[PDB]
Amino acid sequence: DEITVVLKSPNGKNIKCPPMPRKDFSRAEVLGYIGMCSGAQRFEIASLKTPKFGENLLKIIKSKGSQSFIVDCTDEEIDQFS
Amino acid sequence: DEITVVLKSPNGKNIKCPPMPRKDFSRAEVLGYIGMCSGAQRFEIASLKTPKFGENLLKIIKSKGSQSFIVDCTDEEIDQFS
Amino acid sequence: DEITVVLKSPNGKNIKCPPMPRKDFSRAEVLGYIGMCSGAQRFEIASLKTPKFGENLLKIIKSKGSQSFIVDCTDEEIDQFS
Amino acid sequence: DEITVVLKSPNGKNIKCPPMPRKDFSRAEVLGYIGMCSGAQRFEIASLKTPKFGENLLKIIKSKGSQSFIVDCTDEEIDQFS
RNA sequence: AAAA
Ligand code: NA
Repeated sequence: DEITVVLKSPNGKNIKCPPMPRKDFSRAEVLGYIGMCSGAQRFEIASLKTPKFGENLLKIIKSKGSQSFIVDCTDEEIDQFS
Repeated sequence: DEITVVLKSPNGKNIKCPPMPRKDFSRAEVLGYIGMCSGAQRFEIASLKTPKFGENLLKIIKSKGSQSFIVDCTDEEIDQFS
Repeated sequence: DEITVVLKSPNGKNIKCPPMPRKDFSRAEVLGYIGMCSGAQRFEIASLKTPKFGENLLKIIKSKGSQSFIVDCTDEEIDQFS
Repeated sequence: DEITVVLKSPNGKNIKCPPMPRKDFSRAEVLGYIGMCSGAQRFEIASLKTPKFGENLLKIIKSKGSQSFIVDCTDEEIDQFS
C-alpha cells in the first residue's frame, strides 16, 4: 500500500514525508520518517506525548487501502522540517 | 491489551505515558515511549543500566491482561518528563 | 546474502559500510549502519528526505543475490564518515 | 537463553551490560543495551565500523546455550560506560 | 542506540 506521514500545523502548512507501505507502518517507523525529514538535529513534537497519536496510529493500522497519517505540529514546530 | 509505562521517582511522582498494546511491548518500545515524553533532548535514567529493568520487563512480557510498567527515576531525573 | 551500504558523493568518493544479510535489510538498519560509520555525532544526509531513497530501498528488497545499496551524499556530507 | 554484552578495552577493563535472551539478539539491541549503559550522551565506539563486529554478531546468532558478546573499546572509549 |  502507501501511507504518507503528514506534518501539519494549524496554519494549514503541509509537509508530506515519502510514503511507506502498510506492512512497515509503526510508531518507530513514523518517527523514523520524521527524523529523516528533520535531519541530524533531534526534533520536538509535543503531540507525540498525547494519547491521540497512539489512537490515530492504531486507527490507520486497522484500515484498508492507502491512507495518510497526520502528525500535529505547532506553527513553530513545523519549521524544523521546512 | 494495554501497557502503561509509568515514570516514578521515590517522591511518588507519576508520569503515565499513553498505553501500548502487549503485542508491541519491548525494551525498544519502552524507551521509545519515554523519549516521546521527554522530547528532543535525550534523557538520562540510571535505572536502565540495572538488571531489574530487564527482569521487570520479562515479567510483564509473561503476564495476562493489561499491566503497568514502572521505570524508576531519581527525583531529579523525573523532571525531564514533567 | 550480503548488502553493502555505500555512501557516495558526486566526487565518486566511496564509503562501504560492512555488509548486512538480506534478511536484515530495512530503512532502520541502513541508517543504523550509517550511524555506526559516523559515530556519536548524528549525521546529516539530505537525500534521505527524497522518495528516491524509499524506491531504491524497495528495489533492493525485491532482488536476487548480493546487492549494493547506494546512498547519495553531497561532497560535504560524505566527510562525516571519512 | 542469556547473552551478556561486554564492553572491553585492551586494559582488560570489563563492563557487563545486563543479559538479553537469544530471541532478542541483534545489532540494534546490542547498541540499545550499550546506549542504556552510557546514558543520555551518544557514545563513540570505533570498532562498530569494522566488519569484525558484524561477523562476531552473526557468530553468536549461530550458537547454542548462553554466550557473551564482546565489543572492543579503546582504553579511552570504555570510560563512557564507567 | 529511544527516531539511526
Ligand atoms: Na531505533
